[PDB]
Amino acid sequence: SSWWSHVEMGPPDPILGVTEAFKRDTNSKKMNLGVGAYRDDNGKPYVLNCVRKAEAMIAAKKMDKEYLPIAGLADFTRASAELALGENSEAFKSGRYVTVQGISGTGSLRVGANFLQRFFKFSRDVYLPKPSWGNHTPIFRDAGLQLQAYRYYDPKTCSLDFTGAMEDISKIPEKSIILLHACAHNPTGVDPRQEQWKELASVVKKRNLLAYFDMAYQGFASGDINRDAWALRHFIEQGIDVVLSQSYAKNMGLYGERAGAFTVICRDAEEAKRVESQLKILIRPMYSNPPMNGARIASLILNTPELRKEWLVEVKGMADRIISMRTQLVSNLKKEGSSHNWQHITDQIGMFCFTGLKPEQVERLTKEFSIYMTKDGRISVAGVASSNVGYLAHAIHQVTK
Amino acid sequence: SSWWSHVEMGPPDPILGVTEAFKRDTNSKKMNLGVGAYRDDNGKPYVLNCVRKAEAMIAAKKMDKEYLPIAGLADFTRASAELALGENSEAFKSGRYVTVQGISGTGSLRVGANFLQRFFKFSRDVYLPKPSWGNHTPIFRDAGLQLQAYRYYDPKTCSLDFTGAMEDISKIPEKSIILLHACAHNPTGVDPRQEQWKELASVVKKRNLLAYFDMAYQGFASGDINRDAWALRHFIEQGIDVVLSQSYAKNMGLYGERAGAFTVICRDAEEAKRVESQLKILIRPMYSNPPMNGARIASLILNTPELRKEWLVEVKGMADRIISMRTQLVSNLKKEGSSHNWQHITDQIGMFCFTGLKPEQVERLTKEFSIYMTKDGRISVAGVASSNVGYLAHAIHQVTK
Ligand SMILES: *Cc1c(COP(=O)(O)O)cnc(C)c1O
Ligand SMILES: *Cc1c(COP(=O)(O)O)cnc(C)c1O
Repeated sequence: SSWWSHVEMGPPDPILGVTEAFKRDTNSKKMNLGVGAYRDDNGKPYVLNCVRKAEAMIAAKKMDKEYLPIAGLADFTRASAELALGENSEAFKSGRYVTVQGISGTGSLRVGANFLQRFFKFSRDVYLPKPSWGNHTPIFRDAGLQLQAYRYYDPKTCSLDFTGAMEDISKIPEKSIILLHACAHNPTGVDPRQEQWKELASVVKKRNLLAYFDMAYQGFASGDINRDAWALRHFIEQGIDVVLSQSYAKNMGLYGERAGAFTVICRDAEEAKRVESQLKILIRPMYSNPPMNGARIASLILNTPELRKEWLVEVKGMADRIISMRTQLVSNLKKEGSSHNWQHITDQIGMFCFTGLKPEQVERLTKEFSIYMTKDGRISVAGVASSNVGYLAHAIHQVTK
Repeated sequence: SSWWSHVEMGPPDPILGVTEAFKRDTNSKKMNLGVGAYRDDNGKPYVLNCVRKAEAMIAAKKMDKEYLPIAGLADFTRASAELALGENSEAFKSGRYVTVQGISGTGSLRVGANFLQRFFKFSRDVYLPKPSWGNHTPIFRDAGLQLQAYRYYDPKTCSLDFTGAMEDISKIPEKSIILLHACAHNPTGVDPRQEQWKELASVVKKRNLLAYFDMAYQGFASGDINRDAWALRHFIEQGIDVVLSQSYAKNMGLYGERAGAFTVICRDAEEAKRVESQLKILIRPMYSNPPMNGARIASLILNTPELRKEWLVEVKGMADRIISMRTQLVSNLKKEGSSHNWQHITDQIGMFCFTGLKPEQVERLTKEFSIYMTKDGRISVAGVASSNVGYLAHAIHQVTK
């Protein structure tokens, strides 16, 4: 034996550690700001009503559990493309796209990474924003690509280093791969404004880079599915043929069901089919075919007018609660007599917020107020409720005064 | 742009090719023996009663859709290890195993392949039986391992080439990897008998090879979960610390839900925690966390005495039907006056049967009898029903007489 004696204990996960440490807390006051999923005003997981409705519909039909095609549920992939691209989008209407179901957003990103490793002969380099979601690194590295970075977040203003971004991108070698977060940047919450986006599109076009969009928060960011996909649609319209990963984890609250899709924009329908054949060859030896549950739910919702309609109301409802918490934290910090500038809290979008707090401060927060978050000053706004926003503002004020 | 112009259309799937021809056919006597899933006596997909019950139970509980841990549902992984190893297994009781949820058997196989590529310093060679399930090749190849083979099937007798298998295995360099089908060999249906298994274990032990078991048909093969896992259990008892992939796709009819597991037998519980850490690190960047539906269903069945009892009756029913079909086919052949030896049909186990028919005979069966199968003479026993076993016997006689 002794096959594994040399296998060492891997590094402990920080996110994991704050939740765990949060749990062993006795403060009734305590708060978990490291939670990566949406929570209602009561701090509870939220299953959408449109989701429960779709499940009752599925149940009623007494559906089989037979394998889906390698590429996934056709009603799902089509609807997914439609949601992303837009109903009257030329890319959509001509059928010059290829969409395959992936295991949520992460599985979709990996499939894409693997596809690029295999067929993107022009380069091995992937440029991630500084910083980006931690998983981005291993996804691409494991796939066999090299990681590079472009300036993005400005720690001085807790906003976008637009100038730094433009300078870096301008210098990226032609035909390199650039990863862009479609909206609700993770982990900062800092997104380019529509006008900066047009400028970014132009440089990307000029450098003839392959733009890879990570779209995990469509609709969940601003409450508007069209506005959330604006940037993506802009690049395509500018004639940039992107690659994209979509997640239904957050926008439909499908977390554990794992529904997502990977899309490639091709020159034509003919090319899309060639590309499609190769994606199938790639997926087979990965997991054979995708999990059916989440795809069935998502497909029902997107394809049934009445459910799609209720869905839009509910996503807006989630986006609104987050926006409300941001607004309330700022007002409450002001009311406390805080002299610092906290406008970044309201300028930021989505679930994550880069507070600008320093590590020793985060520490004071955990130690004396029972407020759990990562040492990078990142807080999950999902963890803030109307009932504790006051408490958090006070604590923050105390530690920063 | 023209990023994908050099992407060639991938080769067509012959199996799919067989199903499409089948579908076109207007002869009401047509048979599809190219089907890779269980079919009832009426030729329909079958969702187990215990599955319907578990589902209803889940709905009733209004469970959330929160992310499962990376390694999967703990209740599912424990129950999965228990099923494979046996309740009173030393490996199990001592907790010297590590089980992680995978995307059905395929995903689990791949996770394992990736784990070997990363940590199995001793060799890059994986020896597969001749022949093996088609997907085995690219699974190991995509993972970065080298493929080798050992003689397994004997076309002379449509049975095991024991002499050849033993000779090949005896020449495998120490510390190489050998893939073994736990039961219901895919695609021949030829499995070693107990005595043969004892000899094989002795050699694997002696040459100190890492045994990788693919267990996709536990309970489905003979209708007895204990008997089906006999060989895997025997290896472990002999002091061979194996690696194993389990699938619930067939035994539970979970197909599309993708419920499976990957297990590593370790020296001790300590070593298992280390290996588990490394498995989590590998999985995150693949798909983050596993699909919940299938696991929930499978856990409920295994962990609920009433449901479990019911499942055993149902899996037995499935296996029984298949054995009955093999039985009926053989007697009907004699009945038609087939002088030939068709004992292999009954000696073979599981879903697949290598008939020994030649390509030209297969063509005649398709062309003249509207009986669809692959040219290797492989038949899916699931496609045979009480209503058509007679016809098949008939057609076989005609083409071999
Ligand atoms: C959540 C998220 C994804 C997708 O997550 P899944 O649960 O795998 O769908 C992808 N990228 C980012 C940046 C995310 O925050
Ligand atoms: C079915 C099967 C598997 C697992 O298939 P999944 O649908 O991915 O669970 C693995 N190996 C063999 C030989 C099989 O026949």
